[PDB]
Amino acid sequence: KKIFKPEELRQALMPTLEALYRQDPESLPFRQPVDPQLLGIPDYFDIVKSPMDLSTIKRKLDTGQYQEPWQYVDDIWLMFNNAWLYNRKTSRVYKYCSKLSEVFEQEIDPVMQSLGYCCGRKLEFSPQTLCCYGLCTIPRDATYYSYQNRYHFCEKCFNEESVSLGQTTINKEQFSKRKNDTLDPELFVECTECGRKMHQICVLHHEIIWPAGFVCDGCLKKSARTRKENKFSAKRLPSTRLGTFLENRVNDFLRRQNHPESGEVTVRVVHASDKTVEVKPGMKARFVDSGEMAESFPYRTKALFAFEEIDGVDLCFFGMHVQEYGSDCPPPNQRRVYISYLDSVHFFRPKCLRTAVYHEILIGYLEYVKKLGYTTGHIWACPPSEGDDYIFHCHPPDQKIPKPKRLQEWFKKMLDKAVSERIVHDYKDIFKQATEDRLTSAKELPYFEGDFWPNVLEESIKESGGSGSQKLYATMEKHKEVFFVIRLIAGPAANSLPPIVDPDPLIPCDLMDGRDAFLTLARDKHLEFSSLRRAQWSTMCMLVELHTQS
Ligand SMILES: C/C=C/C(=O)SCCNC(=O)CCNC(=O)[C@@H](O)C(C)(C)COP(=O)(O)OP(=O)(O)OC[C@H]1O[C@@H](n2cnc3c(N)ncnc32)[C@H](O)[C@@H]1OP(=O)(O)O
Ligand SMILES: [Zn+2]
Ligand SMILES: [Zn+2]
Ligand SMILES: [Zn+2]
Ligand SMILES: [Zn+2]
Repeated sequence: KKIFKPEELRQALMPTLEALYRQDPESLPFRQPVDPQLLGIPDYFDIVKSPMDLSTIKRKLDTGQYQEPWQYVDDIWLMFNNAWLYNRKTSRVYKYCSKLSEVFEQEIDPVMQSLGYCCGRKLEFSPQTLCCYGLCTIPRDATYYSYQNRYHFCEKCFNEESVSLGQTTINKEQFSKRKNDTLDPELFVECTECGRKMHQICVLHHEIIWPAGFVCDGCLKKSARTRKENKFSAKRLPSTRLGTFLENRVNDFLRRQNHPESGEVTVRVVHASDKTVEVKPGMKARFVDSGEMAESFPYRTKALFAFEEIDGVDLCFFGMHVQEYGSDCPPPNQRRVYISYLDSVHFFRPKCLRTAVYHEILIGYLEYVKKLGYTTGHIWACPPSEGDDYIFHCHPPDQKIPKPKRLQEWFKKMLDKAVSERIVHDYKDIFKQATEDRLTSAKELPYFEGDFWPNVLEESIKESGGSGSQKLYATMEKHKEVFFVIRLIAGPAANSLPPIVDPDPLIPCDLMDGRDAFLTLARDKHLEFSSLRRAQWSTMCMLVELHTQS
């Protein structure tokens, strides 16, 4: 419907082109088509297959060759990328190009908005971090070697003449040499009325939620219409006793604070299933085969998430998975909870209450399981490894990751509040707790899925040639600050408790059975949590998936 008259485009866009022209000397290298012979650059057309320059763009603009402004934008960016491709990162033309692109970004955005568009930005997704086979990492722009887009090797790892994969043998000549410089553009959706192309993420159009098609805000307002209601919301996910309890605690806290521009928080439990952790081969040979320790321990895993409405749209800002070992579970795991992992995306409003809200969620959770008859909570204060994510794929680059001391103090501050509220009786590091329990053997340590202690015990038994317990106190002392043991129910009352009965039903949801599936989904579908807009999109997609798979 909306056809842009060539004078309309010229009038609107020419000032953005002049802005580049008037950059001296930066503009000069880009004003005329590259003559490779005259400049003395022979291989230019071996690399650059679609040459572009300011004159060519000016001409297309003067002669009405563009039907819509993104075509102008694409040519501008082609010119820039041609120069960034051909010239060295350290060169003159490269840095000049970079300067022009900055001028362009600033110029183009408000112009495109004047023409009825979401924005004028050039948007591309973050490059994924590439592993090796033999646990190292390949960074962005570093040359590397790959086979079947599956087996990749860092350049140093490669030069040492046939590779083993899995176990078949592949000559080095069969590998691709390439740079990790590939970035996927953001996708557009077309307004079904005016025909304008908008960033799908800018407008948050999801085809399942609005199957009749995308209609831009401009077109809606002209006829005083509004979008059909999004029924795939966080609020409409099924309620649980636990979720309700946590969200009530949070919102009651927020109401007491009465900070300006506070929003309601929604907490939902999205997975609950029964699982078992098996004792690993070292500990099994040592204690299971002689009948001193159970071969495996049953637990219930749960996943829960907190959401806030920001700018009218759902935003998932906190996630946590827990392991719950009930009253039927054998010692040493009986009546214990362990936090598998928690994660957050730092967009909560108001900022000044963010930490407080996370603490309320954790304190609430401890309070809840205490009420059910769980006696003891367990936390391993372990920051994610460099450039890894616990739950949310691709964090904002300006969200800092706490180092261990800061994270330890954060847990201590939470627990101190829990103690002052008479929820937590007390808490101790693992070394002090073992001392208090008069622990003598490794078989007496709680044994959790994915935890530090099962792995270090394997290593210890093998290193010592058969002892599980020799250096155990020394190992606990050495790592003590990182391991919290939290007494919810103390003393004689902990010995005569009734069975634990959880009133909430099981909740099958394969997507949220541990962290891996949602990380995989997010990676495969470009669901990043790296900016407010991308997190809002990713939340919207996550919620559709949660609503439709169940
Ligand atoms: C076995 C499994 C165990 C676990 O999962 S334990 C939990 C581990 N999880 C994670 O760490 C997941 C990712 N982290 C989170 O989501 C974590 O934030 C989190 C989920 C705590 C939440 O942390 P908070 O936002 O409540 O607090 P932080 O310590 O992250 O940040 C507070 C503060 O410290 C600053 N900070 C944080 N790190 C640093 C550094 N490094 N240097 C300097 N300053 C720093 C940060 O910028 C902030 O500054 P201001 O708001 O501007 O005052
Ligand atoms: Zn946009
Ligand atoms: Zn390597
Ligand atoms: Zn429209
Ligand atoms: Zn404030």
